[PDB]
Amino acid sequence: SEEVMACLRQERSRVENPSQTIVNVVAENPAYLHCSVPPDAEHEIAWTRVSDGALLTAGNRTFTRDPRWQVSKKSANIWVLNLRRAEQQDSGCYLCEINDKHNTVYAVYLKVLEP
Ligand SMILES: *[C@@H]1O[C@H](CO)[C@@H](O)[C@H](O)[C@H]1NC(C)=O
Repeated sequence: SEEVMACLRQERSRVENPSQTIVNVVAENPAYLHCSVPPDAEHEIAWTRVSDGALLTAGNRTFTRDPRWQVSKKSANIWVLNLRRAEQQDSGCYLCEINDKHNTVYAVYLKVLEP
């Protein structure tokens, strides 16, 4: 597209993004955004909704008051942002930012489809 392209252009990293960069889901179903954490760097990650600049989570803790969001540790190097019930209003760009020395940013586009 170009919505998705402009979102991926916000990626700032030395290493190629090893997690999915495009997530399509059907509305009212769970979505899962994965972020790969450099294991020789400050392991702190925050999720950011680009549309309104909302800081959703900033590590193991949630900042948004929409209870459909949760952050979890899937593996030693992979964090998951769980969107419990995706709506058409949830489609758009999301940023995983790592407080490593180089300020690594990864970009994930969520597209929710409503039948
Ligand atoms: C993140 O959550 C896990 C549980 O999955 C916990 O074991 C770990 O200590 C937490 N880490 C931080 C940095 O808060």
